[PDB]
Amino acid sequence: VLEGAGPGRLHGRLGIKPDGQPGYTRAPSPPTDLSMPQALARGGGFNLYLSDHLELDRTAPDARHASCRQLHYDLSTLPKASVIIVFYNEPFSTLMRSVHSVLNGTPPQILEELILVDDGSTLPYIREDGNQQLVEYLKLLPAKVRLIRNEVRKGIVGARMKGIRASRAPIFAILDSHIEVSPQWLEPLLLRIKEDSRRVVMPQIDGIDAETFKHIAGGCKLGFLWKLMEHSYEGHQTARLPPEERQPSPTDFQTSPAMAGGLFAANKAFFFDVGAYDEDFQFWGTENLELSFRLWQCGGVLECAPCSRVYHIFRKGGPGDSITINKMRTMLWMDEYADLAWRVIGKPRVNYRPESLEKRREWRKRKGCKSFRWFMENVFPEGDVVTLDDVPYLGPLRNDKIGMCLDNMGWASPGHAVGLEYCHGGDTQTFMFFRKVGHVMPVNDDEACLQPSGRLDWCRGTAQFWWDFTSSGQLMFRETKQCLSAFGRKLRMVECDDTDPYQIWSWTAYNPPDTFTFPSV
Ligand SMILES: O=c1ccn([C@@H]2O[C@H](COP(=O)(O)OP(=O)(O)O)[C@@H](O)[C@H]2O)c(=O)[nH]1
Ligand SMILES: [Mn+2]
Repeated sequence: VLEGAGPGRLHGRLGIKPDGQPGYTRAPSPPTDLSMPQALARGGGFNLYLSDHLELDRTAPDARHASCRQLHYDLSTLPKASVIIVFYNEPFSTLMRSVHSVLNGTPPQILEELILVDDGSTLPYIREDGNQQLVEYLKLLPAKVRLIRNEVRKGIVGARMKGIRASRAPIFAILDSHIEVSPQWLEPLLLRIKEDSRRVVMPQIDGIDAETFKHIAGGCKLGFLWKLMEHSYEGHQTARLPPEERQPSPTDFQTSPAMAGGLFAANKAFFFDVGAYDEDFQFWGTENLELSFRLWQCGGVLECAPCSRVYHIFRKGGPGDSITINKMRTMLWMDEYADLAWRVIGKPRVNYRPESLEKRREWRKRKGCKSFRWFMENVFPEGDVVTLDDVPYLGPLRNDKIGMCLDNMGWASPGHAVGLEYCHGGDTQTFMFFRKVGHVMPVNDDEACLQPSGRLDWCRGTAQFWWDFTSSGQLMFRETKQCLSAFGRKLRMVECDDTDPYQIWSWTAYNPPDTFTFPSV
């Protein structure tokens, strides 16, 4: 039951005790002699001295465009929804604030429940063998709110699964454990899925500083890099969209090849029929790109909602064998393109659970999921590699005259010079070519682009990174029409003369198979 309800306290006044004083004892203002690096250290990314001093009913600004406030929903016609917050060792202030923001900002008749999932927390206030601070504080919240636990820590997929299974409503929404909503955040999501159950709709994300906690606005279309992480459409990538979509209205829903994180809503039935999540994914990793490829390919639709805004606390501080498994398993959905991605993350040989993954290959064909080439040709044709014929060359860039190859000289990360070293055949000495934008990059970072300076730097789809690889073997920078020379084991730009053997290179052609055979375990 809701006691004292009203605008901004849609579920009533939360956290009050029998005697009327609040059930949370807020903290004093952070000390004046307060070293920010130590505070983010002891807070796991946040300034917890401040969060503990801020109110759990903190009032946030409306990050929604003005046109979003001019819409009217009918809360009787909308399907109830289960919000699912999953947390591992989230502090009390941030966690309880996220919950307050949801209950205060979600009409109760469209919020079936609010499920808090303990993914094996090891803190006294969240542990069943300790303070019991969380358990006792929950008794001061609506009945909608129920806690459930994982015996041990199962990770992102494992805990969202425990949470989604427990839901009751037709629709479930997933929220982080360190967030604040803007008003009317859930109404747009319910309305969009009511009209088509196949749609997974995600809110657009604003920020909360992890040092000052100032609210900050934020950015819909998202692609992916061949290192297998989401990547917001670069400027030259929106320029390929149709004109009618290059600059979309701030109230319209627009699609997205990928989802950035795990803040989305979906119909529980459709979600379970479209594959749900790969429960052999380990801890935190590439689940976002494997749920995104699978959704689109198996008759789904992914779009963001500019009228559905949620604030998130991006951190400023703090396994490894897990992120490479999640990536190999994501390649199932990439078909022949998995060769390229496999090479970019370093030809990794791991135990990707080949048994369960073959039962995901069976499931994939039983549903008749569309190919990854379908994906690239119809969902992400703005990308730079829509077919593997767009990667004409992958291998060493060798200069026969001096008998040396290029070398990232250690790392592929942007911002450091390239060198000429004796050829040894390792990935450090392998480079790829993207022809749609003329990018000479190290195979291990498709965000790193060679420049006439001889230095790698961040890739931009522009003329300052465009290279032509001529048929004589030259690396001609398009804007100056000068060619690259290895003279004196130094890299300088010179006049183009196909008779100059110091500027003529050899680059391995890239003709991968039509099917990718996974690397043995
Ligand atoms: O084992 C885990 C890993 C993550 N999460 C939650 O999943 C969400 C996304 O993870 P997080 O934001 O911590 O990842 P990050 O971006 O910090 O690496 C957050 O609400 C986490 O608390 C969780 O409950 N258990
Ligand atoms: Mn987060």
